[PDB]
Amino acid sequence: GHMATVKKLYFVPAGRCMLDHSFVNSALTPGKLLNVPVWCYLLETEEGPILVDTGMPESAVNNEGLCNGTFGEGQILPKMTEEDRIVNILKRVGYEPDDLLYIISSHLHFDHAGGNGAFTNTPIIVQRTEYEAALHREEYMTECILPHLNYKIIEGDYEVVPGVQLLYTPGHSPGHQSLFIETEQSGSVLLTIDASYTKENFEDEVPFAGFDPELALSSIKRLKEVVKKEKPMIFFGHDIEQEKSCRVFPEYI
Ligand SMILES: [Zn+2]
Ligand SMILES: [Zn+2]
Repeated sequence: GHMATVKKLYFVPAGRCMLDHSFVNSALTPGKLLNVPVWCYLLETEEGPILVDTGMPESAVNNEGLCNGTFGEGQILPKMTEEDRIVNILKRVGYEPDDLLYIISSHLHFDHAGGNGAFTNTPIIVQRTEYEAALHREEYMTECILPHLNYKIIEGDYEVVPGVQLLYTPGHSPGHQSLFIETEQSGSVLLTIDASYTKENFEDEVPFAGFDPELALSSIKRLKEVVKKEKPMIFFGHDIEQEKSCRVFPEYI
């Protein structure tokens, strides 16, 4: 109870998503799709296992056309098989939903909270501003904001357990949050999540898809201050190049 660090941080592939390249660089003219990774993260901690995000909804399985009839039509195409349903991922890894200590929702976009309905008992940690936006903004799916789950609504920065900190990073979505994790093997790790899809969104401040790009920039600024102080390893949300060098399950950091 001694532990200031998490035992293991796993990067867990949870399917993929086609995004128009204008999502990763808002200046690009639409018309080329990128097959970007979708992630969830598994933390093995002294208090129990913690899952960060829950993949895509069952409606996306074998259904690349999910975003027909919406703003995302032809620009967002989920790449999800039956194997990528979060319960299946978890079962292969070694867990059932009720085994988890917490779920952390970085935000409620379909590629992060599609699986939330699987977890009916586990507290789901989500920002108030994200929860309230999800009750109306139309980039949100029904599946991402089911009414009777055990939500643990928080406001701003928050310590989940020792070694697991949430950093409020709104802009990509109204209540987006990133993670700062201290691991036994690696020390300080910053999971930007979608506060930057790619390394150039972060380092070069290349604009990318978001609810409020001005806020997204300030959140990036704030992360840069944390980086200056902590010098962490930094992992981006939907980065095909960085993915190439990521250690992924069963490897951990
Ligand atoms: Zn998102
Ligand atoms: Zn995302």
